[PDB]
Amino acid sequence: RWRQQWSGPGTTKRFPETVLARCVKYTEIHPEMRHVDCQSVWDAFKGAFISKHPCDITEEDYQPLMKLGTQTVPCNKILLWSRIKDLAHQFTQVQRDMFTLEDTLLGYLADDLTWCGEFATSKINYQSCPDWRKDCSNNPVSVFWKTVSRRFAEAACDVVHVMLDGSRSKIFDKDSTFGSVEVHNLQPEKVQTLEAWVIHGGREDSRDLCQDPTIKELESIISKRNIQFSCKNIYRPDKFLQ
Repeated sequence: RWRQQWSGPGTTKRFPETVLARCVKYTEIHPEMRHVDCQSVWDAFKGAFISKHPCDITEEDYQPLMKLGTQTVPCNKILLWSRIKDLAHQFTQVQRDMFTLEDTLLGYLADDLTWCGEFATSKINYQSCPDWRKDCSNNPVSVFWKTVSRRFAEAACDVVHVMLDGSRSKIFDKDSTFGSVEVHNLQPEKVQTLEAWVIHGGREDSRDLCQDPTIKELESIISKRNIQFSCKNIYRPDKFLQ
């Protein structure tokens, strides 16, 4: 017909199968979400982006999926992260009472996947999906992750932790979901402290990264939002205390 070709990779192959299997396994190992009808949430997920131009997806498109995947997690044991998902998921795996976004149903469903649809048809596009900088920044994956990260940050309370990679050029990057969505959606009425865990890395060059200019910038941001800021250098990543 008039198919749109994009500069980014297509939908992950076996995407419906993978999403349904992930939902099954999650409801298995997370009994607090056993009330979930997985076929219905997959229907909501696919209805979010099917038969819609991939560059005009909005948060409301994902609203039905957000309701079937509502998950009130203990708000005082939320672990945010940025650019160190390996170590963050290791921590939540060895200290199984704390949650990352990927430990919730929707994050576990969509983690490491790619998906988009077509405007003229109702089939999932497996050939290409929009590139964020070359095609369009608001696509099914972008809108989904922004929406879910906003709702996950808004649900946090008491002391909220964030894991950060100290080996990055920008330990705190404004152009990340944590910097562009999560820090701005922590509720001052529920959160009193954001605690950064700056994980150390780089064979040599291990000083006090809590004095890094990006950490001071994050501190001023969270302070202007009337939330206390906490920062702790982590020199070697011993989850073997845990």
